Parts: sequence; C-alpha cells; structure tokens
Amino acid sequence: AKVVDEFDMLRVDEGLKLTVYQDHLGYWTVGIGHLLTKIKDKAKAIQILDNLLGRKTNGVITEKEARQIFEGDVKKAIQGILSNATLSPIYDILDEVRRCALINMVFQMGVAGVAGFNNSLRMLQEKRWDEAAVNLAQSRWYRQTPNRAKRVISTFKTGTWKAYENL
Repeated sequence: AKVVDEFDMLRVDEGLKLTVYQDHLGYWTVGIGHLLTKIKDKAKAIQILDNLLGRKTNGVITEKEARQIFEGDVKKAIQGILSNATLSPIYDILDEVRRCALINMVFQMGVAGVAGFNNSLRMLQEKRWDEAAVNLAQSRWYRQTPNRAKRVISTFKTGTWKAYENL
C-alpha cells in the first residue's frame, strides 16, 4: 500500500535481522532491533524466540515474522506515546508519516528521552515544521547520530518519506 512504511523506515535506521544477532555488548537480537536477551547465551535467545513465535525456530525467521514482532513493538511505542502527558497531544495532531517519525525517535531513545525535547515538541505540536527541524538539529541526538537524525528531521519537514526513498 505505502511505498515506504514504518517497518522499512526503522529497517534503514535499525538493522533488519532474520537471524539471531549478537552485538558488542553480547546482547542477542533479532528482527527490527527486538532485544531477545542480554545474557550471552544463544540457546536461551533462541528459546525466547521460539516462545515469541509459534514454531521451533533454529535462530532463523522469515520477514513476515519479523513484521509481526515489529508490529508488536510499534503497538507498545504508540501506547507509550499516548500514555505520556508530553508526547500525547503531539501524536494526536500529526499525520501518518510524521507519526512514524515520532515513533522512530521513541525507538532510538525512550519515551522519556523523546519527552526531553521540550521546545522542539512545541514546534511540532503547532505544525511549525522547519522551525522544529532547527531546534532538533541543535541536540545531542543530532550530534551522536547525525545521519539517522537527518532522515528523521527531514521526514518531519516534508512528511513525504523522501529521506527513505531507497535507504
């Protein structure tokens, strides 16, 4: 239906893994940045994956199942936004595309982290794009992850998925 959606948006930013993946901290992961466990044990990571999914996987999953796992994480991200006093009124007035960009921020940093952008959030709440992009660019989020921040901020400015046309 939509050329780019929230699953492919966060696939560009957060890698898509169809096999259990261990990062530098030893944390086991799968799908769109879905943390299975933080214990350096591959057998428990796969066991957790088996209970989440409905089969005896050997660490490998399909893209359909990764979208199922991700849709669950998105439902929880929306619940965290609508349950937050700061982020809830912004989510209401934002369109579908810009809603995905707010969820993207809640994926990287927590709901409490996104709620720290007091002035930038007021700019978004008032549909004052571009002014929000300037305040969001002057942030630690932009400093640590410039390229991911550029794509997300551009999405808030345009609302056109243009930054994610082809990763």
